[PDB]
Amino acid sequence: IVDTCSLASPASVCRTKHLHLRCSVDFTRRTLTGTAALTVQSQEDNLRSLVLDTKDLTIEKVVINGQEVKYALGERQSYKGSPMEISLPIALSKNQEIVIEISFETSPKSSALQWLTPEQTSGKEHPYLFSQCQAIHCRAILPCQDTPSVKLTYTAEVSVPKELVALMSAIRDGETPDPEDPSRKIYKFIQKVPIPCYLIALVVGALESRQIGPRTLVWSEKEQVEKSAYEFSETESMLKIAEDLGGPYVWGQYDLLVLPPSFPYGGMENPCLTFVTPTLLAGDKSLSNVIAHEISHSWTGNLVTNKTWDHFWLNEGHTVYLERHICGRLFGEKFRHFNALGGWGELQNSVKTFGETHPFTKLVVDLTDIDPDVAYSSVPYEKGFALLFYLEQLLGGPEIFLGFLKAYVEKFSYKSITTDDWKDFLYSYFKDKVDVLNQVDWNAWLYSPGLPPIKPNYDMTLTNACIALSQRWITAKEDDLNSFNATDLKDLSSHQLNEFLAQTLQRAPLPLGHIKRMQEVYNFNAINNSEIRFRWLRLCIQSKWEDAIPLALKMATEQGRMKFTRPLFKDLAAFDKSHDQAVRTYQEHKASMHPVTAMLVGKDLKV
Ligand SMILES: N[C@@H](CCC(=O)Nc1ccc(OCc2ccccc2)cc1)C(=O)O
Ligand SMILES: [Yb+3]
Ligand SMILES: [Yb+3]
Ligand SMILES: [Yb+3]
Ligand SMILES: [Zn+2]
Repeated sequence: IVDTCSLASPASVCRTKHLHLRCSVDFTRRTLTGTAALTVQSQEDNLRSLVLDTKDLTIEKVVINGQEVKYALGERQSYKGSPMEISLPIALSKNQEIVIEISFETSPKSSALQWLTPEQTSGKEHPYLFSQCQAIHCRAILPCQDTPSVKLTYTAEVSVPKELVALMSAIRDGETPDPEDPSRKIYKFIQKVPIPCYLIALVVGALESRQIGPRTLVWSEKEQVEKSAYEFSETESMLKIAEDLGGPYVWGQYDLLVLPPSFPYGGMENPCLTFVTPTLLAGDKSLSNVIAHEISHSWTGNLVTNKTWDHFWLNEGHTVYLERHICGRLFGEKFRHFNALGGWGELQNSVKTFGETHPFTKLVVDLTDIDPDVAYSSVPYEKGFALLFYLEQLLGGPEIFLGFLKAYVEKFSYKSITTDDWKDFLYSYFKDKVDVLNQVDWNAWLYSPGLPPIKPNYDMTLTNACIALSQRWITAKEDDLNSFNATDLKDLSSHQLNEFLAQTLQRAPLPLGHIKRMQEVYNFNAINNSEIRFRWLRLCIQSKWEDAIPLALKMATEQGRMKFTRPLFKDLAAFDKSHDQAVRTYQEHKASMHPVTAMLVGKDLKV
């Protein structure tokens, strides 16, 4: 299969084996400037020119073997960017490799980067920069074959103001004063494991660290360090469980970076340095499943990688599966089943939101002429997980299926694969059960829109009390309201509180008086746990409670995790009382927002 999201030469023509990156970070001008030395290997005889991906890059020169060579930038093709064709001085034959060094400058409007002014940080004294390349934004930092079908090693030296710290998705390789003059410091990095280019990450800011494990430091601004070190304490014990499930952890260090509130996702599995949203800082470790998730990518995703974005579910379905086994080992099989069932509920929501015949509710998708950031949703996570959970139960239980998963990881490590590679390895591993495998509706699961053709079995132990309470609220009449009491919540974990709200939200609106009484007896306004507050405020807004309007606007703008921010703005726009303020608030904020988030909310709000 070809990668329809890249304009570069396909891996069937040439392959980038290594990147050498030397660049400087300029906050005054909001540019990354430097050279990108690509070691490229030909896959055919008589290769004379190749094409790379770029987006809003300024190219100063292309050097090969000490000399400057010819290159042409084609017309930009919307979200894909502009193809950069490079002429080779000598015609390459199979397995022969050249090193092409490209002098480049990034635009301040790079979709891969957010540049924060000092007022936008916790410290107020220093600026901050962070990248987010997945799915196809690496090209907006430097020219490359921007496709997961290619894996390269890389080494980096980056020059930053000496008061600031730089970190990458690599092993830290020391720091020295920048010899070439300024009171700038230069930081070195090495990534010895080949990775898809979407896993290249950079952060520069006033960073402090704290060690919480033998191979884990936590990084953030000073004011979040102590809280982060506490929140993510369990990290090493999750890594050990993950190593037991997936095989050896090959990356060396597992550091964590806690970004500014505008970081668009819950986390990003950048090798050697996972990124996480500060919205995880609940103060009780209750949102640590996100860490377990990013840890599991150290095998499914980063070692075995989707060959194109059409097969994204391979990355996410398997990682959610491992994530939930980690948490199940830590807190019990009953908790694993509770999280599993909650995930099915999230799938129901996604399918209803898109519509059951919508192409984005298929497991394997076709992103031809679709911006990946627009297609993104929980469908590949939860439909992918549901398929693996169904197969787990079909093939004889978690022990058996986990054996498959480890052999799967071993088999395809360091490779990029398609859904078909996965499936006929499944059939090969389970040759003794092919008759069982032939029972599953593969066409429906892989290719049909909507909910899966069959629902797995879920233990109900921890879910039952959530169902009882949500139903009482959903069906309550006037004479029931006075019976509700804070004692209803007595034996419910925060996880169950969240699930209670999720179930209730599925049936919103509730009558306004009900939602008022709910705050009266449960005081959800006071809970800072982001998942819970998110769903509570959605329920308040969809139920037409005007008092919740400032609370919702505040959460939507004070952080920028798209999971929270997009639906809050969307609920507020749909509420006639808050619509105008919602649009005005977005217009006033969008200049200071992450570029992808700004774009998506603007589409959402239709402005
Ligand atoms: N990878 C991170 C979250 C960030 C992430 O996955 N972003 C991302 C962004 C755009 C993407 O586009 C590809 C795609 C492929 C299939 C369906 C929908 C979207 C895919 C992934 C995590 O799972 O913790
Ligand atoms: Yb210039
Ligand atoms: Yb310049
Ligand atoms: Yb009644
Ligand atoms: Zn993931």
